Amino acid sequence: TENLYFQSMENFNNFYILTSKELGRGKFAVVRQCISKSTGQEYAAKFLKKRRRGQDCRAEILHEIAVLELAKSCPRVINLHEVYENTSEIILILEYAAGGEIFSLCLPELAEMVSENDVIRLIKQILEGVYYLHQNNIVHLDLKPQNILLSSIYPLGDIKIVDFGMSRKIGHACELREIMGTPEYLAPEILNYDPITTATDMWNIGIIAYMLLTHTSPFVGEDNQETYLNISQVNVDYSEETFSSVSQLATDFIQSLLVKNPEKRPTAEICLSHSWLQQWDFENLFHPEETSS
Ligand SMILES: CN1CCN(c2ccc3[nH]c(-c4c(N)c5c(F)cccc5[nH]c4=O)nc3c2)CC1
Repeated sequence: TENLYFQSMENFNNFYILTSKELGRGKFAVVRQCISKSTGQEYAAKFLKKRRRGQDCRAEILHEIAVLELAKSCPRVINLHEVYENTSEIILILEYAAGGEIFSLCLPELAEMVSENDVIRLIKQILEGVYYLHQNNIVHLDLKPQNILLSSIYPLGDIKIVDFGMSRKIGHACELREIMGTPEYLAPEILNYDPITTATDMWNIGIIAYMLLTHTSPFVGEDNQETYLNISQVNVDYSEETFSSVSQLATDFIQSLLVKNPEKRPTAEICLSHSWLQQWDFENLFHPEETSS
């Protein structure tokens, strides 16, 4: 039956070799490192299954590629290089991010806390990306720490937002796919079936900052029941033990985002002006208001 649209699998295997480094696996998706045979350049090949739960999902995948294509120009978003297709898969040849997931910097078992300088930088960069997406009426809707990557870890590199499979336009219906995300990263409005808002992304940015500063998930519980209660009650550990080494300004940033009412959360643009993220690079010469004149 189906005619293929994208570049042939025979061309894929001619131009690239897969490496033994599997990068991620989900129910309908596998990501594996590959190398260009001609240049030696590394990429991440994302293999997306077209058939899902009975459904022909090529239209969905095409939409995901449209979104990636629009957002390509923003350096905080992962870059799409090529697309290939075979009987069962559409394969995205994406930018390789050698640092892996920002989640690795949030793990309880990591001993080194990332410096405040670094957390500030990383949050700024994530906000720049989200600002760009929101300016183009794209809500990501799955901004879990596993979907933000780093270009390197030694030294600490730059941010790349990935995985636009849940992304929608502003004010689209909160449907069966939304209410099925990762339970601990879902916003209150998602649980309560309110429509999609840019504010949902901002809540997720609150979580990322909390996780970078405390190495603890703010809402996960005993069970998913307690997770959902924690989300809907907005029950967050701000205790002095957890926050003794976290600045007030960072606390303020998180608290202004982790609020039940999506309309009270500031926009990406306003967040970029937050006092917390205003930092002078000590290597630059500051030019004060009182001039030599
Ligand atoms: C020592 N180091 C630790 C981190 N290590 C690592 C682990 C997992 C990683 N995943 C990706 C990756 C994607 N998962 C990915 C995507 F899911 C969508 C779009 C583009 C992507 N590009 C990627 O590069 N890089 C990783 C590096 C490399 C070795």
